Amino acid sequence: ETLGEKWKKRLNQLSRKEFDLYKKSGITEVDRTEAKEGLKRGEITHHAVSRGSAKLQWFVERNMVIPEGRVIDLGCGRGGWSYYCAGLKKVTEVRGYTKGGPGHEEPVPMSTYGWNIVKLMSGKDVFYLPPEKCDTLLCDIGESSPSPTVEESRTIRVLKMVEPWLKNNQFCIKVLNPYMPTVIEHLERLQRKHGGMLVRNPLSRNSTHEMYWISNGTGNIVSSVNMVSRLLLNRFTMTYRRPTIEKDVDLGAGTRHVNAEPETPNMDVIGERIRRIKEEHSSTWHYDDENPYKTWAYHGSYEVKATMINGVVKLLTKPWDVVPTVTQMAMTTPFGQQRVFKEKVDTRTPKPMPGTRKVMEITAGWLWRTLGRNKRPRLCTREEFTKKVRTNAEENQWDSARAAVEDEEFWKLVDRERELHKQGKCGSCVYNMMRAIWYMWLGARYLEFEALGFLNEDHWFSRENSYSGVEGEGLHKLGYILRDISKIPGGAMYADDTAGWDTRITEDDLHNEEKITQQMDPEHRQLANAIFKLTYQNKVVKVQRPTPKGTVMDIISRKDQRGSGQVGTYGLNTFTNMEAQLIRQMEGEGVLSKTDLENPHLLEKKITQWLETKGVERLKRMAISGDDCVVKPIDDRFANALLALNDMGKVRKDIPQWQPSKGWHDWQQVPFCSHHFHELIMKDGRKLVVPCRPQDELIGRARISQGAGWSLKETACLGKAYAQMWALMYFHRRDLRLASNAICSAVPVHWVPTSRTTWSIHAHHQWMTTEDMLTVWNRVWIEDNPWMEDKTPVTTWEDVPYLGKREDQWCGSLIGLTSRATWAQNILTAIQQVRSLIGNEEFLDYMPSMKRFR
RNA sequence: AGUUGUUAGUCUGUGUGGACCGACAAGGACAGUUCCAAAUCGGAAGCUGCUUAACACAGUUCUAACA
Ligand SMILES: *OP(=O)(O)OP(=O)(O)OC[C@H]1O[C@@H](n2cnc3c(=O)[nH]c(N)nc32)[C@H](O)[C@@H]1O
Ligand SMILES: [Mg+2]
Ligand SMILES: [Zn+2]
Ligand SMILES: [Zn+2]
Repeated sequence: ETLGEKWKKRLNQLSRKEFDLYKKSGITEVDRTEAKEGLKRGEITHHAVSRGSAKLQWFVERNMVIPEGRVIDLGCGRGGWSYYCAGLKKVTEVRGYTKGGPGHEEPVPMSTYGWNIVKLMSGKDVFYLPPEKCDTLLCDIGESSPSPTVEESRTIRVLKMVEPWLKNNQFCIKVLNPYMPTVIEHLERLQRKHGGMLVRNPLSRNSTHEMYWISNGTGNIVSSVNMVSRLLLNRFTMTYRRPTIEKDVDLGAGTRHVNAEPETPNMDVIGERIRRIKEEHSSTWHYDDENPYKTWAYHGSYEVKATMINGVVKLLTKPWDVVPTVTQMAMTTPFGQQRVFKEKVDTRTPKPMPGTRKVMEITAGWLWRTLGRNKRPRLCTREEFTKKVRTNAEENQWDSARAAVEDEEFWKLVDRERELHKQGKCGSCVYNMMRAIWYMWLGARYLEFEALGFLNEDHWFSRENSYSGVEGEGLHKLGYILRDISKIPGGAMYADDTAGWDTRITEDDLHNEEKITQQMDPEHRQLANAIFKLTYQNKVVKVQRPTPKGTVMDIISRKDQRGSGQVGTYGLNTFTNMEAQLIRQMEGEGVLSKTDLENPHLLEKKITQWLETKGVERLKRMAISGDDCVVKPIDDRFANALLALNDMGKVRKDIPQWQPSKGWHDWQQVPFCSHHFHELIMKDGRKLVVPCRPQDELIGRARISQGAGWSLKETACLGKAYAQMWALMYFHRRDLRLASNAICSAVPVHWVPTSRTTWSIHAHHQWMTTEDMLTVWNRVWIEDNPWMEDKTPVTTWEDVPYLGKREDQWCGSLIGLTSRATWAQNILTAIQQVRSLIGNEEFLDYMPSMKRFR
């Protein structure tokens, strides 16, 4: 009696809930709720048809099977495997076959990336098929039954049918029941004939002993079968473990043209960088050929080594241990990194139409002329960069940066590279996507700062100067900016997000952002042109990648797709967004039609006049920051001006490509910088405007102390910083104010907060002091607030207003539940516990600041 | 394998429709006197001293078990 059948019988002797829980013990699962909803609604993009997509992705990622050439899918069913395989590099045609009909699944015609090369046929049983020549053969046929002999016979039938297909080609066949002696003998004969191994997918439910026979990979069948069987047996009596969760597979959209995907790099521009990278790592450099990069270039790879809850906060915010999102925030590996790269960065946006490029050029020229009506560009200096680094104004490894700045050979390296830039070549300007390496990277950043740092150090995109940007405001002013927008006559307030803004920057966008050089001086212009044309339009990137033989860093390159970690990313993103929404408003007002977009030479007098007359006005109906936009057009035709927006390649997120945009009317609901804004009324009758966000996110981000040092002296100070931020910006949430008072009461008063709380450009970090928080609140919201005419100070933490209970609950509070009530009443005990744990330092009771404990 | 459904009760929304209103407050929540609401009284309507409906349609209301 083999082990497998023993497992089968033991399983067959289970009960209802015992079965329901044992089938999900220690397996990984895919959150299909979003996909289920989307498919139910009727979307045609960005969605896996079933869970077959992730199941095959697990194989494809680890190079167990490498789909290539023509892919034949047998038993495609809904089409998960076929649609996933349509979006790989070497694949060129996918044919899926299935029985279909009553009691069977049918293909779901969709338009994910690569749909134009996929043909799915129904009403064809594969068993009576005249097998053809296939370069990849995927088979996912099988029907599980309690009877083991029936499954055995079914398995033999499947293997017999599938054998005449395998003619030295990549394959992945599903074997439902591999623990039977004749099944095993047949598998061994097949392996001897064709090679390949037998492996278990970890996404497969626990109820089944299914495995997959795959081409790339060798091993012993019986040993692996026994290994899986023993795993099932030990999971039988193993304590229930909740199933690990994995994010669903994204699949892009649009037709795929394989003949236009590969990129031809300007080797004479990046050759020096590539050569230096090769020389530094010459022991392991090797042109791997299994590279999955479709739209980027590939140049090589080298081996490399592959590379916590805050105690105090978690000890004081217990009731949220059960909220799902709070934990889910806490949960960068090369597998996840590669998935992110494959489904987000590795696309190719179609070229704009002939008229659209002309429109974009005209708009960019006018916009750069208008932005520079007062200020003039200037070179930054070494001392400015030094000061900015020293003040520590997206990581924590700043001390090494400061040491590099204060060193001297570093500046010699920078000078050498700068002379190279003046010549017209770039040697060591290459950036990652995760100490000589440190100095080269920091020097590249410094040169970019020197050339394009005036876009921040002179506030080129402040609200006063740019008419749209919100640089230099901070959170406590975006609300008033939105309110002042809403008073302007017009339609709704559309905040249409864009999917992966960085990765949708056409070449023309860079060519237009380059126009700022037309206003500098030649000594500056040489350096700026060097930056633009040698490290923005020809970028060389390193990226990790896992392979059966460890982790290798790939070196790739591309010409579009502004890298997210460059100086001047914010400024140029804001500029592109401003001109994009300007064009969208242009179309919305009828000046720009389809015919105008299509003709190669649209007359520019019309656009010139429209801009010169109304551009400044239409620029005041917006609030822009990076990819975040809010726009209030004159009439609601704006919601249907999607030709210009989609043609430029800026496709909106989570909405079909042509469904008109949905705009709000209550400005207190329009999202902006991941916040919305509430208008409070104090007892004095003078109104405040405050930020707000689903407080699960706030608590989560408070419980994810990230490299702040394990030192209790440091985690406590980080918690204090978070609490003071809560008291200063989110004082109007009952849970947040209560928890903030608790934390600030359970940390010694003399300790100084460190380890900055947020990375957003919209935080001036007023909470990072040691002062009477009431005074800082007064300074932030009363004295230094341009929108508060009556400067009468607030004297105690009781005149400070609160959100209405309805809105407070609606934004994710926990008032009205029993656990929160008990926590609120017992908060003194938890404070005492933290005080005892800390030591014997001074503690001020901030709880009496509420009328609860007074 | 992928897919994954019924049954009964309960919370929304709407309509039909006489189909509700006010005062009040036990108690709870909240910590900004800020909100819930039993029980009671008063009125309103219906069928004669008693009642505050019932049904319909839809849910990612919740519950509870069955394929
Ligand atoms: O993961 P999946 O293959 O979808 O599980 P299935 O529900 O399809 O069942 C497969 C396999 O599991 C056994 N089984 C199903 N339902 C069961 C039950 O209620 N109680 C027991 N003890 N076993 C059960 C069945 O053998 C079937 O072949
Ligand atoms: Mg099943
Ligand atoms: Zn360089
Ligand atoms: Zn809110």
